[PDB]
Amino acid sequence: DVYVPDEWEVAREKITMSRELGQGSFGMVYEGVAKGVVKDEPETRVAIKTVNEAASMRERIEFLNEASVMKEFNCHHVVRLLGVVSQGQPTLVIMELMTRGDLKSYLRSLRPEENNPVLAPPSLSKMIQMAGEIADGMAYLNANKFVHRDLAARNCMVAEDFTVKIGDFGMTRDIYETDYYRLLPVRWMSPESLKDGVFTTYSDVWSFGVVLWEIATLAEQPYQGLSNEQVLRFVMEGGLLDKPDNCPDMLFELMRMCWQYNPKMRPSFLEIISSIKEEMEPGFREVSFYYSEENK
Ligand SMILES: C[C@@]1(C(=O)Nc2ccc(F)nc2)CCCN1c1nc(Nc2cc(C3CC3)n[nH]2)c2cccn2n1
Repeated sequence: DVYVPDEWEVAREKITMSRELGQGSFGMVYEGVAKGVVKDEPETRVAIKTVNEAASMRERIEFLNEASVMKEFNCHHVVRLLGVVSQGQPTLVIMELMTRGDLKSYLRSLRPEENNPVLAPPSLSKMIQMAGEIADGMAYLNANKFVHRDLAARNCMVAEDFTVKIGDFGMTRDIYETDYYRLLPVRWMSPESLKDGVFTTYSDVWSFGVVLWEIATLAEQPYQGLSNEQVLRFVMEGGLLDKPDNCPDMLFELMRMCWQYNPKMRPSFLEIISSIKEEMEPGFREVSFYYSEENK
């Protein structure tokens, strides 16, 4: 209850709303341009989250406080919060623009459609690059004392230059209702989370393993031939996802490491990056949390 304006407050005149991106939790999200949000840059392509005209003051306050969690993060592999327009209406939250949408949407767009030629499935190098970027964003969140609880391809975003980042929170779907069971994302959950409802960085690692499986299958439904109730029993009884068709053993071995029944036996996000750092683009050493002074 109640929102206090801070240093993140940006004047309304600096914001220009253009094309629609999609429906958000509190209202329509638009793309556009912003002045003075990235230092003194006069024109930065941004994503603008809005609150619907018919919403109450409680809903506007809820939107601002929920979005304010992003203020604590400064990572190249996590979607950035750039500004907040709380003074007057429409209520706005300025975000970093990710032109290629969510990773699940991007992976499904790569699937072959009839007769016309198609691009070959993403190469191991391209899959490892995505893996290291997701793991870096997650290693940053864990170091900042956060547990994601909903790590999935649908909750990862793809930038113009194809860089994958940890997406904005609660901005999931609205076309992925099937990925949840009543509330909880059962097909992405660790055996311990399905048992006691407790989530840790170890359960986030389990979910990361499922993200790798999504990349290798081009966002197929995990445990496809099983219902939500069957998934619960299968995973809790020690069941695992099958090795995807044409998936290199190197990528599947990493999935198996994430899928260890004992949460303490799973590798950390830092341990995951360490095993694949040699395969990352040279630029990773300059932009990642892994190589920054913050990782100590
Ligand atoms: C606007 C919205 C979104 O916020 N997606 C989304 C999904 C998961 C996640 F983790 N973060 C954002 C809602 C549903 C569709 N969508 C979206 N967003 C895009 N881009 C986008 C969203 C954001 C944060 C402001 C929210 N930055 N950039 C985008 C590019 C191409 C298609 N889309 N579609």
